[PDB]
Amino acid sequence: PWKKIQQNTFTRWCNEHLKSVNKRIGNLQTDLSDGLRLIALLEVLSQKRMYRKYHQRPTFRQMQLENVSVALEFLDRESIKLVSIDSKAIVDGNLKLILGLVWTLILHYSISMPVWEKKQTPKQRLLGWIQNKIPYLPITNFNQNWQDGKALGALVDSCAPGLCPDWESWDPQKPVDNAREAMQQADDWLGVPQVITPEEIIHPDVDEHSVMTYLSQFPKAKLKPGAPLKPKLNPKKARAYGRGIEPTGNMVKQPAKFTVDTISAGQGDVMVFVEDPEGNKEEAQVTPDSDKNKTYSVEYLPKVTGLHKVTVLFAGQHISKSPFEVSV
Repeated sequence: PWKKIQQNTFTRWCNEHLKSVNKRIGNLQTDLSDGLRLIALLEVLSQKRMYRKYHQRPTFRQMQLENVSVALEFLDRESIKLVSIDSKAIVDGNLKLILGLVWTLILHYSISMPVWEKKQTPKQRLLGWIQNKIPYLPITNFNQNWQDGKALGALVDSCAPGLCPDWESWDPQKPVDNAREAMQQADDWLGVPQVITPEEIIHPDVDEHSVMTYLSQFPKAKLKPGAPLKPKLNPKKARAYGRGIEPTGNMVKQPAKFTVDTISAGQGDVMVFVEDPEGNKEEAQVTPDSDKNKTYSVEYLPKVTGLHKVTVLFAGQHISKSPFEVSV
């Protein structure tokens, strides 16, 4: 069960790399046996070519042993220690050991070696990077924390705010739907392949290794252009209108009033300050027009003639077209 999901995930991980050289693994237990796909995988990961020649068409066990020998020799030279792995283990399809070999490659190339943006183990390093992205959830493991699918939503939206903006509101009783939504968005717009499936990652018997294999891809993730980002917080969705922010009309020593709409701007408070021609900055009176605070009435009193600059902020950030130039 934990090993079934692991086999699938490790297989998909191998395939994402092999795709670059037009190869693929159907069954991990058998398809590394002749050494050809193993060699190819190692070349992609290490970005080096095999220095020793090998059999291009191994048709019997002896030739397969000799091919794997080259691969294992290469691994020893790269200083990638292997846990109880000999040539026959691979050729004769010892699944538990073959899984160990793949994990060794995942751990080294996907988690340990890469540079991301202490005396730490790779696992601790990844856990720390993930936790830094998901500040509002206690991320202490690679199993139970991901079961309701919301953590995935948080991670993806954090990498590109607007992909899963409402993750915190997702129904926790719909784990598969949540995970699918988050993982498909990451796939489409962050380039993170679903080396594990939504159904697998939330499975109770899921293994930490399978989960780590998937999440290890996020540090390298990059946002594709044209991504349909609809961030929860969007100050630029907030808009101001009314005489008070129109370039002309406002009379000196007469109340200047306008409105601020924040219905689509998300969560935050409105703050407005006015700079007069002298440089004096005064805070304007802001008042909600109702219990739902969808709009705000703003009022200030221009006291001298000349150019006034009205800064309107939502969540501490300029709204659309702020600051507004107002001549008195």
